[PDB]
Amino acid sequence: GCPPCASGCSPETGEFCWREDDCPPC
Repeated sequence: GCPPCASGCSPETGEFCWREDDCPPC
């Protein structure tokens, strides 16, 4: 499943691209 406020992205560098539905909104 997708990780919260990550969804495959590279968080902690200005990336908050979260996934909808299966993932909680960031």
